[PDB]
Amino acid sequence: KKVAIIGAGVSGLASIRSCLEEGLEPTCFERSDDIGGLWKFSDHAEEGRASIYQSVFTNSSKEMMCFPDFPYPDDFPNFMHNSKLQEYITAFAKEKNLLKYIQFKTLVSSVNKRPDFSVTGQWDVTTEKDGKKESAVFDAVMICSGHHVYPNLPKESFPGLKHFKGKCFHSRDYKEPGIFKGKRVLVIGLGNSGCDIATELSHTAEKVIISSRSGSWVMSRVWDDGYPWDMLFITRFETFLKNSLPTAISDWWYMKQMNARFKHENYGLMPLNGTLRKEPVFNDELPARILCGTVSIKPNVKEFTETSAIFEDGTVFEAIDCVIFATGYGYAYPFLDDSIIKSRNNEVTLFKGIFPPLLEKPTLAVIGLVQSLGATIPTTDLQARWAAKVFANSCTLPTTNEMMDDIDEKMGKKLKWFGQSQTLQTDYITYMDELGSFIGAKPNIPWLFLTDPQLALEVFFGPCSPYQFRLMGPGKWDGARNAILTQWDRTLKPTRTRAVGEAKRPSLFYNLLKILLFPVLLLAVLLA
Amino acid sequence: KKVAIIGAGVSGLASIRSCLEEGLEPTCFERSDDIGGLWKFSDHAEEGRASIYQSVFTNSSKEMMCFPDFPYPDDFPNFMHNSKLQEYITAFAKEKNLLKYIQFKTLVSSVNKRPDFSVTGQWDVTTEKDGKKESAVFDAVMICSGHHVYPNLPKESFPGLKHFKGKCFHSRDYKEPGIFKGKRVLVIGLGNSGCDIATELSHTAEKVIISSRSGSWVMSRVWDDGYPWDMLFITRFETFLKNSLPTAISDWWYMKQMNARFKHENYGLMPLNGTLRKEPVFNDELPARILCGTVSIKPNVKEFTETSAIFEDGTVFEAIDCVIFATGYGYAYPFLDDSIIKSRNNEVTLFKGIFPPLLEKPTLAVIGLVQSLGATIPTTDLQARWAAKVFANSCTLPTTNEMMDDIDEKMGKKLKWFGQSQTLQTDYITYMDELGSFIGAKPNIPWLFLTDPQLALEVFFGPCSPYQFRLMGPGKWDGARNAILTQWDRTLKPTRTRAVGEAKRPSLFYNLLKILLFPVLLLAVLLA
Ligand SMILES: Cc1cc2nc3c(=O)[nH]c(=O)nc-3n(C[C@H](O)[C@H](O)[C@H](O)COP(=O)(O)OP(=O)(O)OC[C@H]3O[C@@H](n4cnc5c(N)ncnc54)[C@H](O)[C@@H]3O)c2cc1C
Ligand SMILES: Cc1cc2nc3c(=O)[nH]c(=O)nc-3n(C[C@H](O)[C@H](O)[C@H](O)COP(=O)(O)OP(=O)(O)OC[C@H]3O[C@@H](n4cnc5c(N)ncnc54)[C@H](O)[C@@H]3O)c2cc1C
Ligand SMILES: NC(=O)c1ccc[n+]([C@@H]2O[C@H](COP(=O)([O-])OP(=O)(O)OC[C@H]3O[C@@H](n4cnc5c(N)ncnc54)[C@H](OP(=O)(O)O)[C@@H]3O)[C@@H](O)[C@H]2O)c1
Ligand SMILES: NC(=O)c1ccc[n+]([C@@H]2O[C@H](COP(=O)([O-])OP(=O)(O)OC[C@H]3O[C@@H](n4cnc5c(N)ncnc54)[C@H](OP(=O)(O)O)[C@@H]3O)[C@@H](O)[C@H]2O)c1
Repeated sequence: KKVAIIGAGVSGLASIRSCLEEGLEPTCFERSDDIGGLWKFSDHAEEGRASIYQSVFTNSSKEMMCFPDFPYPDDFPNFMHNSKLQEYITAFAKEKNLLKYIQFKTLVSSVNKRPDFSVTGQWDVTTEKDGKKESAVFDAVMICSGHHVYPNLPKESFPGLKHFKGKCFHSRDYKEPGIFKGKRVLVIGLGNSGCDIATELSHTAEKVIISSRSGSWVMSRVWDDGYPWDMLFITRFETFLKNSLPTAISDWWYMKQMNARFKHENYGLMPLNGTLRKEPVFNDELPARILCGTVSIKPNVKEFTETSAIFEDGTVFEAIDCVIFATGYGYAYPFLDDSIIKSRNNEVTLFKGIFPPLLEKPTLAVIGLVQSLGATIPTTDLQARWAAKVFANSCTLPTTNEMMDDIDEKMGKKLKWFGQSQTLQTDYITYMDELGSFIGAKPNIPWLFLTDPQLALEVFFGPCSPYQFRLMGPGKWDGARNAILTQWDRTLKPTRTRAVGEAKRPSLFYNLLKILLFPVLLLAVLLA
Repeated sequence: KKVAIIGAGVSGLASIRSCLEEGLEPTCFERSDDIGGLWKFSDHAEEGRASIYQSVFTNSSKEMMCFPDFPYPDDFPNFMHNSKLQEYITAFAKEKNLLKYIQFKTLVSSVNKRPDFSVTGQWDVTTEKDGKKESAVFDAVMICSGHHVYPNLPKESFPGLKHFKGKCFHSRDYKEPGIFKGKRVLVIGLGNSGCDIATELSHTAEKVIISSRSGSWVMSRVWDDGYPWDMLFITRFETFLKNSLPTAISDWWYMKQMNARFKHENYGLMPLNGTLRKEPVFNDELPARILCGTVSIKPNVKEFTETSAIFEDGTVFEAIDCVIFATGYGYAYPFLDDSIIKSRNNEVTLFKGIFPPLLEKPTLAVIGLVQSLGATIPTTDLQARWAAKVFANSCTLPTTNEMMDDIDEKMGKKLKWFGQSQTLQTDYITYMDELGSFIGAKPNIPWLFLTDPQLALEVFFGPCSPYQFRLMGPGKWDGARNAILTQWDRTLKPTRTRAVGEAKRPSLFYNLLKILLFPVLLLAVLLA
């Protein structure tokens, strides 16, 4: 029953609550004095903790990034300031009575198999508190220590950088644009950090450049008809199509969508390989900032000088005041023997990104080491539900090489779809469904068409909103049906503060992507 | 031959150069020590002068807002910082040798018909210089004193405003957002000033609201396929359609376009009367700022309190720190008898916005008192060409009531199209064509379709770029043809700083707006 939970960020909180709903006895160790982890802004980056800049807004929609049984307030904006999310996370801990189970100011310094591990499956958790080390035995462990904390910072990768006389640092340490007024800034990396920092700087800096290896597709929070992108883009029907179409048709369809608003070619953003379903950039400002000549995109940096950067196409950025490395993150687990997670090819091998296979007893779970178009909060809520049930012997894992087979197959899919077997990227609805099956909470679409087809349609054709994953099966929420059916109400409410039109909600009586298909395939193969 | 020119802004400079090309002897009086007028930023609003805030970017494209014979440098951004335009204006004055003819630091204090005006048609121009009045006789006068200087500020229009204890001022005096950090700001007016100031503030203010009577359509610099809006939207063909379609079809087509990117209804921007071809808002940030909950739109203010504003729908904005009136401008001419310009119904009456009819001899011209989707620079270049020719007795006006008839007809059209007979708004290509005819510089589309049909097509179906207005007829430029044919090169060059795609210039072999009409009118009325 005793479960150690490392971290009180979103992953940890999800874990505590899932432990409680399976009658386990959770203890959550948090090295700082607050919950929310990454989402609580602070002026200075702390070691071992993620570090966000002040102007971060969610890039997932509110109706897509709530705990499935706890919607965001009706009046909340669809995309929220970091502080607004912190407020919600805090609300959720309070509501679900999770604070009891958290020991703050306690670092977990090591986690070690018990000497009798093959028969008990217990763990020795060591925790440094006031400078005072301690130790205790737990039946299971949940690692919720995050993967946006240890910067990926290839210093040793750029010829000449040693010589550069200006200030130079990583996305992690960017906070406010104040001190950059009329400065010359180069940003390395066309990620969401890179683009946010570049566009923000572009309002006050003298000149700003983003250097990109591979380019990137760029989407926006404001999508078709001003609806949040993810409520339109992440759909069981849309996933059905991209899953079960000739991959040349599907690859075509994807690139059409991504390149519809503006021609990436003309803006210097066109990805080297546009078929890759890599996580896109979500950034509303960037095209305008580029067209107004406040940001330009260049290829990778070839060489630095004392004062300059020269790019792979020959051009030069003179008199650079500052270089920002917006080059992403790795991940670590300093408190754990490398052999547990990296149990093969010196490479992270986890069943469904969660359970290390080879483990004699399934009593360690990694929560939140998974990236999709979908949001962390709903993803981790599901991960935790499953891990909690595995710990309570209510579910059991498949066999050891059943799991390794799955891992091998997934690494192959990952290379195909993302160009990396080692990425954390996965297809959201697919992943959510796999885990859904394991705990019997995958919504039965057909059973719905047959009883309550209104809901069935909104579930399949509409947003793959978190509510759906606590609709039926154990741990379901009674609010779920109502929540799904009122999701567009909550989306349209806050934005319509001057009522002149009639509010326009999306129609299912629509098929916007089936008029130039099944009708034109109905006058073509109705003639020949 | 002696012509007095009041002001050395864009209108004045256009006037000086047109005077020179008709052999007149221009004298330009400029109250300040520099040219460019409104476009040269300064920290503090000067009396009698326009006043711009620091972050103003052009909302017209470079290939649409150059003097027709002087394109912007190849590398210039399609939309430019105010300082960049100042640089171009300065380049133009230098190149065309206009500085000789400007007396700086000289205010024009009055302009008076000579006592022998009915025979000579001359003018007494009085100018204060060093506190030192002088006076001189001129054959003609060109008024180029602008119409974005005297703020429209309805103080006694808002019940309770006298009592409001917070700071309160007009768009004119907004400059930097620094001092508004975490302040609560209400902005009155959903014009381009209002929206710029609101969105800028929304990055650092605590809360920002825009109050709008009537709402507004909102376009963006980044239009279809990332091309500048005006290069796509302002087209002879497009004007042909909206001119000669049943006005209910055309009104439908206009609203479809404006409401395509996002549903104004849902964002609180929907205009009270969406058929009105009022100048739209050009603003790239606003939808995202609204969707992120940093800006919300409310109806008109009903009542102010000591500390609050209450809106027509009952809601309230508590603890307002600052109210910004972004409520536009009127216009004046303090140096001129009211009877000259307002020569009827105590209402501005000018033939083609330029010549006061009733004037015994046509020796006074107002330059730049005209607004369209088109840009001031090309518009005033044409106005000045005509006025200069009228002054040199190379052209002559129609009869006095021929002109009044035209004014009456125009005021009717204005009420129909804009809901105001008194607006400065007019249809760009129509106006440019009328003036074109008068000086024999209206491009002969048919003659082109017959000789050089490549050019003919780009002139008619492509952007109504300034080049086209000095293509044929007197005062033409030989660079014009080449300029028109390379306009997309100059648009795409600066923005494509990382070459991965193939650059995508637009096709005429396209008709993007002819596939759901001439085909559906080809299976429907191809059956019945
Ligand atoms: C700039 C940025 C924006 C993002 N925006 C979005 C978005 O809009 N939508 C979205 O879904 N996701 C977003 N993400 C992804 C984000 O990572 C997740 O939403 C989520 O916050 C990660 O939560 P976590 O609990 O797994 O990690 P963290 O928040 O990093 O949680 C780790 C916690 O454990 C503690 N801890 C670490 N090590 C130890 C130890 N050894 N002992 C004890 N305690 C420890 C830390 O103090 C922290 O409290 C964003 C990430 C970044 C960087
Ligand atoms: C914020 C803003 C953005 C704009 N953006 C655009 C745009 O992108 N594109 C566009 O086409 N238009 C734009 N406009 C419209 C703009 O008005 C024109 O581009 C143009 O600047 C107008 O020039 P002007 O010569 O008529 O008047 P002004 O620029 O006001 O110049 C008038 C000159 O007359 C002088 N003057 C006035 N009275 C006297 C006197 N008695 N004696 C001597 N001198 C006098 C003043 O010192 C000044 O130098 C914008 C306007 C604003 C406010
Ligand atoms: N909510 C928000 O608005 C928001 C804001 C910021 C971040 N986030 C989230 O946090 C996560 C991390 O984003 P991030 O920008 O910090 O990291 P990221 O998504 O991993 O981006 C890293 C960027 O730098 C490039 N890069 C990596 N190593 C490089 C090297 N050695 N040389 C040159 N370029 C290199 C990568 O390009 P390749 O693809 O070519 O490697 C990529 O463009 C994302 O999921 C993001 O969505 C969210
Ligand atoms: N290049 C740029 O980016 C840029 C930036 C700013 C301005 N400009 C240009 O400068 C010009 C002026 O723009 P602007 O915003 O200053 O002024 P404006 O275009 O005249 O707009 C004024 C706004 O305030 C409203 N208003 C006027 N009187 C009011 C009252 N008594 N109560 C409530 N509302 C009232 C108007 O309402 P109605 O709509 O109901 O009349 C309108 O929404 C335009 O040509 C504009 O394009 C350009």
